[PDB]
Amino acid sequence: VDTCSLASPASVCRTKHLHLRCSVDFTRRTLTGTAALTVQSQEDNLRSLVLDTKDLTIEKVVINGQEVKYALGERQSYKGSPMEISLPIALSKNQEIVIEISFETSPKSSALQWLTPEQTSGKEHPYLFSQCQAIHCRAILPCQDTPSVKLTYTAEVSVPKELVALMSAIRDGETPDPEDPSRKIYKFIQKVPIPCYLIALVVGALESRQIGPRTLVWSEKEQVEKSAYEFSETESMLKIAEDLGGPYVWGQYDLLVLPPSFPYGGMENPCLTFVTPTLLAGDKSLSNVIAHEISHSWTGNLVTNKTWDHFWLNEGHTVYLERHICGRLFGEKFRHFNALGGWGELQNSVKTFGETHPFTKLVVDLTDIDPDVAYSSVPYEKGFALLFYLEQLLGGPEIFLGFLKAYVEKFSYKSITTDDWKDFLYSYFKDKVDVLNQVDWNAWLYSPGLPPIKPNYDMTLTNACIALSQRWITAKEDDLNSFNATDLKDLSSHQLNEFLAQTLQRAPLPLGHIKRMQEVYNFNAINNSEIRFRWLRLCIQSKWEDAIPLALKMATEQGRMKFTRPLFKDLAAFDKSHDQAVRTYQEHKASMHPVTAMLVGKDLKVD
Ligand SMILES: O=C(O)c1ccc(CN2C[C@@H]3C[C@H]2CN3Cc2ccc(Oc3ccc(-c4ncco4)cc3)cc2)cc1
Ligand SMILES: [Yb+3]
Ligand SMILES: [Yb+3]
Ligand SMILES: [Zn+2]
Repeated sequence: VDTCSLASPASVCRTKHLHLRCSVDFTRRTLTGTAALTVQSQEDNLRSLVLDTKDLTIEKVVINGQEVKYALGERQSYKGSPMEISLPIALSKNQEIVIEISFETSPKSSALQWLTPEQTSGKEHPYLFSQCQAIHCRAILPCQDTPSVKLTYTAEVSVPKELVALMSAIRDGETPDPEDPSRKIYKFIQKVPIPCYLIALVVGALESRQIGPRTLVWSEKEQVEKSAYEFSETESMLKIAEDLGGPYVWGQYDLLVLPPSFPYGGMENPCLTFVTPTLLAGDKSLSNVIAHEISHSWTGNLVTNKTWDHFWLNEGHTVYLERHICGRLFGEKFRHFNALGGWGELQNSVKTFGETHPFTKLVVDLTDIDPDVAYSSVPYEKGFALLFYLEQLLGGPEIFLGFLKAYVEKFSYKSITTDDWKDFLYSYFKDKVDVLNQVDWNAWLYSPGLPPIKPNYDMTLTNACIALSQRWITAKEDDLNSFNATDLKDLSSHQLNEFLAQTLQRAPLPLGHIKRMQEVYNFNAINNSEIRFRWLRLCIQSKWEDAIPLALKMATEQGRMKFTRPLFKDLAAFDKSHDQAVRTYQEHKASMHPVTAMLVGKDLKVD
């Protein structure tokens, strides 16, 4: 039972394939077309079925060439409206039928962001992108919007001829639209069964550059050169991921660099990973996000969470694989550095929510909870901490990686729960069950707050970060003159970021210390988004008014939620910038991504 879906469950019927034929209308801000669902009955005498929809206009439903009866139920807030379809003939078990639904999206679809030419790099063409995870696919097309169902898909997308369409699938050609010569049709094929949250579409003035044997980078022309360099390690990361998880089954691994309002660091859309342009640091330092998206090609896209309550399965194992890829490229001391940094991010999330908050549990109950509201570092970091703890308990990384590959092999093309994972862990490590029974499973999986045990971490690379952060925190006015630009000479960008994260955990610091830090280190000149974000939070929480325009500019010139949400919250919490934060949100709201707009509104208590 998936409590986030209003559709018939997988025990009643299952969508085997989607054939999508649609047209993108930038003047109306609508996607119009037909979603033809091949559905297999799982029951005898099946006469109706229910699909998820959200702000969709339904024109008609056709089965066997004839229009059928359908009804839309009352809207259930963020879940949308259930659509019940009356089948013309009762189905026996395993019988399949094709249901062609003619629909139109709303301009306010929570899955989409429609951009004006002014909101793009080129300024001459509009742009469109989707983001279906977790339950936004129902805001694009009628479907069983649950990761417990996997389907293949084909698509034909009509767009203005000057633009390019891409999807989370293999490109299958382009032609002039026969029905309209001012338009082009782009075709797509996804032969690997996927959960519908993995369906994705982008339409814009896109260009491509090859960066590897199975990888193109796509973006507007202005970003192509910088993106090709930034993500040049992609093929090397794919090779390591294949060694760790088994064959890469998806064919292509392309990257799309979105406009700055893209709400996440990345999204693992199969064949076409979507990434934020905030990764463009100029030195490949934020490449762990690519390693993370690559890892999802096994943990999440092949082995999928059965419901959103088990999302930690997707995230925890992916962070685990991501840290092994970066460890293979940069060394074991680096894997430990990132792992320890992750524990710190977990401390921050637990502190923010509170140690008894149900969103700090590894397995959550999302029945009447919007998954976008529950989203945090918890399933990533508490999930990673559990696996890292298990690796240490069970004999080390080589042994635990054997389990990871067997786990991916066992559950490929399936959707699983925490109980399925735990059962297989016990089966694989049957000769180590005495060790496994020492784990406080109830606390790890079902209890809020920090985990009951903290793993062992090598401190080699972290030591210099802690030492410099402690020098600043313990410094008095008479010690400020001792700081100098030479303090940073032996720190990598990763270490500078960690120094800032350690210091931010003890914020606020006195205003004089923050002014001195700018005087000696010139942090205002750093473009790296992670470093700049932590530095600006530190300035605002330490009440430096000079940082107000910089923080406001960062919060609005990009829309990655990891940065935008805490920046607006810190600005609303500083009396000097409170009104500015609220007014800036109000002025930008109508041109923001719909999910980001909703969440920033909730954070600021602005309805
Ligand atoms: O750095 C970054 O900015 C960054 C950000 C994002 C990404 C990738 N994403 C794509 C997008 C966000 C994440 C997953 N997608 C959305 C989503 C998925 C599931 C969900 O439902 C939940 C279920 C359980 C729990 C839960 N809470 C505690 C335990 O379990 C929490 C949410 C809600 C939203 C990569 C990088
Ligand atoms: Yb083909
Ligand atoms: Yb002193
Ligand atoms: Zn992820």
